[PDB]
Amino acid sequence: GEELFTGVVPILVELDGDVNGHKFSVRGEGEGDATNGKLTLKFICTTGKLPVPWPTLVTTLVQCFSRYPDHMKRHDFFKSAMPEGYVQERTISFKDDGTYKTRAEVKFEGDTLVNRIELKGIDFKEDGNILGHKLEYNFNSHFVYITADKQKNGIKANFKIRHNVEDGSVQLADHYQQNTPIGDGPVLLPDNHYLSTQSVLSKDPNEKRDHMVLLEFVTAAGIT
Ligand SMILES: [Mg+2]
Ligand SMILES: [Mg+2]
Ligand SMILES: [Mg+2]
Ligand SMILES: [Mg+2]
Ligand SMILES: [Mg+2]
Repeated sequence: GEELFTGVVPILVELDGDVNGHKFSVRGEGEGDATNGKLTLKFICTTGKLPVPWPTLVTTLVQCFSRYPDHMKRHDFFKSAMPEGYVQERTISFKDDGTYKTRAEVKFEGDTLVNRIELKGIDFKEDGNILGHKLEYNFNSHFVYITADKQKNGIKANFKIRHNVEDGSVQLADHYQQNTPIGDGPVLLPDNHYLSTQSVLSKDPNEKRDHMVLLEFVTAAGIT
C-alpha cells in the first residue's frame, strides 16, 4: 500500500453518531501526506449543532497517514492493508463519565482514502464535561501504544487521551482499539511500537456552521 501513500492523498470522513439518544452526522474533507505524517481536514456537523465537544471526536474522525521511518517501514500495519482497507474499533471510556463505542471502515475508494464511522455513546451524565460542554477547544500530544494480535491477524492499540477542561482539570478518555484487515491477505504484524501524535484545532472564519479545522502530525517510533 506504500506506493499509495507517496505524495498527497485526498480524504473523506463520514461519521454517524448517537450519544445518549442525540443523533448526528459529521462529514470531513481534506488531504493527507504520509511522507511527512501530516493531515489537514475540515469537518462539518451536517445536521446542526454538535451535541458534544468537537475534541472528543478527534481520535474517531486515519492512522494510515502516520509517517513511518524507513527503518520501521515493515511494521506499518496500517498501510500494508490498503487499498482494501481495515476495520477500526474502539472503546473510549471517559473517566467518571460515559463511553463511546466506535466502528469505522478505512480504505480507498478510487483515489480518496475514506473513513466511514458509526459511533454510539452511552451512560453520559447530563451536564458532565462532555454533555455539559466544559472542554477546551484544543488538544494535547499523545502516545499510541501498538502491539500485534496474532489471532485476529491484526493489531491492538491502547492510549489515554487528555482533554483540557474549562476549570483546568483533565478529562481522561481511555482508548482501547482493535484493527483487523478487510481484504484477503497475511498483512504486516508488528512488534511493539508507538505513534507520536500532535494535533491543532482551529476555526474557519467564513464558515457559518459548526465545524472543526484539524491539523495533525503523526510519526511512528519505538523501534531502532
Ligand atoms: Mg455526513
Ligand atoms: Mg528514518
Ligand atoms: Mg458501534
Ligand atoms: Mg452505569
Ligand atoms: Mg501520552
